[PDB]
Amino acid sequence: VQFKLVLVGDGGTGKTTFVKRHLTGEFEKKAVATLGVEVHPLVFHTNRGPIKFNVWDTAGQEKFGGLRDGYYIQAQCAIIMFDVTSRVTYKNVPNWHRDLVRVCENIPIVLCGNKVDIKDRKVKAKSIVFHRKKNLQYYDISAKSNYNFEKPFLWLARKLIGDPNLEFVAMPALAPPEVVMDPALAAQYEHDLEVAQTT
Ligand SMILES: Nc1nc2c(ncn2[C@@H]2O[C@H](COP(=O)(O)OP(=O)(O)O)[C@@H](O)[C@H]2O)c(=O)[nH]1
Ligand SMILES: [Mg+2]
Repeated sequence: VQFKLVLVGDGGTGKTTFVKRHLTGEFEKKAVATLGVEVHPLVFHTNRGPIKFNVWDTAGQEKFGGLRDGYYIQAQCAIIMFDVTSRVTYKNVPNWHRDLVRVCENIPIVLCGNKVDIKDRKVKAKSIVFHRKKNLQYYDISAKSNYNFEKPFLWLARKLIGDPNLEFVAMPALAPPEVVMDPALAAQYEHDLEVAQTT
């Protein structure tokens, strides 16, 4: 079965673009009009069987402050997103994490810095520290290129199932890349996180 996943972060960070990479989850999405949400059934296939993350994507109301309690309620996991080309989105991560945990106190949470395909990166590995204090997991991602798409969900699945050896045995069908994520740049970004991490 299944887990409610809430996807939060400033307007314009690429939450909608992200959740939409998973093609069947977009085709089978369900409206929850009473809370201004579209729930996308993101199925992933593990060595322990199938897991379904029901990802709750807003209809843009985060542009105007915290979300309603009904949005967060009964969430079993979360992704907090920021835009690595917009420093204020990173600065707002504490506010999202507070908005989130007030309603969902013991859930696994991953932090994702999106748009790493844009050449002029502002929030670099050296400054990404918020996950460390809260012992949350961080990934760089690029929704438009599918780069690291599966990472946040694999880390959440390991935490929810309590199996640090879980693996995905097949990739979901994803929208074809709309930008190129340069493999050398990606490698260097992962390296920089590793090097920031040993500090
Ligand atoms: N370059 C780049 N642009 C992105 C990416 N994800 C989203 N965008 C752009 O960011 C803008 C806001 O994306 P949206 O998904 O609507 O963000 P939301 O408001 O957080 O749901 C749109 O112009 C997107 O096309 C990405 O990975 N790379
Ligand atoms: Mg959106």
